[PDB]
Amino acid sequence: NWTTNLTQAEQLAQLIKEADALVVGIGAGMSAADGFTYIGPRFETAFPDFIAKYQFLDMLQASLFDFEDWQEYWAFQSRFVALNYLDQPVGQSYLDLKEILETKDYHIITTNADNAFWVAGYDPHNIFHIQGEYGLWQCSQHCHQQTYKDDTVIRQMIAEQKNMKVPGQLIPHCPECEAPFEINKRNEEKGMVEDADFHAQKARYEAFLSEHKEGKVLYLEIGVGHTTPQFIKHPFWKRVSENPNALFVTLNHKHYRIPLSIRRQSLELTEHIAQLISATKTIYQK
Ligand SMILES: Nc1ncnc2c1ncn2[C@@H]1O[C@H](COP(=O)(O)OP(=O)(O)OC[C@H]2O[C@@H](O)[C@H](O)[C@@H]2O)[C@@H](O)[C@H]1O
Ligand SMILES: [Zn+2]
Repeated sequence: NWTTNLTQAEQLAQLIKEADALVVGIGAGMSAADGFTYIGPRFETAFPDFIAKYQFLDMLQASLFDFEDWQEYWAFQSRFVALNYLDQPVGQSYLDLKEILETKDYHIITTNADNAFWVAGYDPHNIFHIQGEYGLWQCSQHCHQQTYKDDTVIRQMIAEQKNMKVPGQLIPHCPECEAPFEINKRNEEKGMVEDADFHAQKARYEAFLSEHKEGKVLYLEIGVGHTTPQFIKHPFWKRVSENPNALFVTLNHKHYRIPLSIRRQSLELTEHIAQLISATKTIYQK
């Protein structure tokens, strides 16, 4: 029953059913599993200019690169936003997970910044985008705590750029301090602009955690790696340690070693996320 000869999907379906509540942590693996990849042909097709000039290995690296000027920054990012936010289609695993979660008390924290939850029709009140969203902008000097958006300008930038540069007059500027806008993204050194909406999401997430300090709480970690373990992986480990009745279930095709404190409360499921979620949904629905 509630315990870490069944298939991975059978084991997952049963735990979800049995859980009092689910705390679901989603990282880049879930998007990669639906084909929203950041290395290979998807990246090569979309950015052959930038790859030819900078020898970028992957789209994450390129999205973090300190470009020479804001004209180049916005040429790259406008296209990046269109690929992963304006025009990214619905992923089947986001739809399959949503159906499973419909019958459960749950909350989601995600380090992903793509459109995946929105095109899959999730209630925004149930999701905490701790790393911001590609569709949003912030003052590059973080001069005040407000995010902005303007998809029309993004499309202008895609249309008007040439030679990896947006025309200067199209670069958007913070109305308070006139610094250029940048993507709402968390820097290690400078942090992230966290506006009223961000704090509302955080408070909802913290509320849910406060309500589920006890009981059969399933901490379900999907496609979370080592890139930024401080947001999901490590906090989950700690929650599971602090509640002896919690379980830690990680959906990941690579092995990340689990702390000694929670070895007996942990389960690693290595099946390809898309396949696993699909098979789990099928079982869970019978
Ligand atoms: N099909 C799959 N099935 C199962 N696991 C998978 C699959 N595809 C990828 N994974 C796993 O998903 C994980 C992705 O890890 P990272 O690339 O570290 O992604 P993430 O944990 O989300 O960290 C990314 C960090 O950088 C920022 O872009 C982002 O905002 C976040 O803070 C890896 O452990 C990988 O093994
Ligand atoms: Zn400003």
